[PDB]
Amino acid sequence: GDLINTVRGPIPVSEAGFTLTHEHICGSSAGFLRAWPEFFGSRKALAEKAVRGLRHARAAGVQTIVDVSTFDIGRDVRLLAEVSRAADVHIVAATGLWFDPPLSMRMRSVEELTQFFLREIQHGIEDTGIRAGIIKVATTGKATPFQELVLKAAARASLATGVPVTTHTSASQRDGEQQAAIFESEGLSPSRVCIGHSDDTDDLSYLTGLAARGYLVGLDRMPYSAIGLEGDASALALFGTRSWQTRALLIKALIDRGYKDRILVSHDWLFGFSSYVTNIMDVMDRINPDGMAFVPLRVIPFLREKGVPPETLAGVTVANPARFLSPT
Ligand SMILES: CCOP(=O)(OCC)Oc1ccc(OC)cc1
Ligand SMILES: [Co+2]
Ligand SMILES: [Fe+2]
Repeated sequence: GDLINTVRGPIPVSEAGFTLTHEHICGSSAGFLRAWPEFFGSRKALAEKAVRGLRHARAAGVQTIVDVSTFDIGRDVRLLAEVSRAADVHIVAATGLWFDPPLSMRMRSVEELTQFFLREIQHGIEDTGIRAGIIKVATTGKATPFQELVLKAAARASLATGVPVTTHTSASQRDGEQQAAIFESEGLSPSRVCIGHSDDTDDLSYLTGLAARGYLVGLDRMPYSAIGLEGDASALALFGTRSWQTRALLIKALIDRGYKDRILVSHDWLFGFSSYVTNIMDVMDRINPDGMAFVPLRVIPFLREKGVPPETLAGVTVANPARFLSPT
């Protein structure tokens, strides 16, 4: 009955199945894939890599990914539709703004940003008719003045459409608390919101405080670890020095504290990555050759072997994303 928009059109919520709620086909910048496709070898090479990766995920049981690339992450919805079709994996596209908005966005009011998010949800992205099914926002510490506007615009767009909001945080700085305060100031329900990158911290006081208020807690960087690459400063800064098992333990922790229905799990993976240092994709591909199959192949069995019931693991990977993505 309930439906969600994907880059291939509407699908029943019940067909979303096992869903990775924070992912990227390509982490880039607005206009960049059009201006400089050779950065990625070629657009064709990038697509082929993405198709191989999504087929691998699919083989491991993933049926849907939420590509949370916004305009300023250089989201290319035609690319998403091409790879979704070829790999037979659903892709939900995003509106919103990450932390690299250009001046044409940064100069905008809350009202104007709301119109833009609404356009991408209700009308379509660019000239494609593909509708966003999620709204992505970001802070990296205390919100900038502009980021405050973005979070308010995200709340308003969500209220008008029922589409959920998902966030990038600096989890070590506990951004989720201010994000929550801003969302609530606009009257947005916490159940419409996922506070992302929350597995970047082991601060369970912070995480359970959010979960208790009804927020979804995005444990979405599972394979991120620069353990063994301490010589690579850019890898250390991005990936951290905590193991995937450490990250995965937070899923169990929240389940053990009663919060199984408030957890979303993902990788924050990608198949191309131009917004960071050159060759970062090769480093990442070495850290996690499994890509977006890492959660089903490593994390879910790890949790099972720690005694998490199959029903609970299905609730986390199927029921929670379905409830979150269903327009409400
Ligand atoms: C690794 C994925 O997370 P990120 O927010 O990218 C979204 C596509 O990563 C960053 C990208 C650029 C940065 O510049 C300082 C920092 C993080
Ligand atoms: Co992010
Ligand atoms: Fe991301």
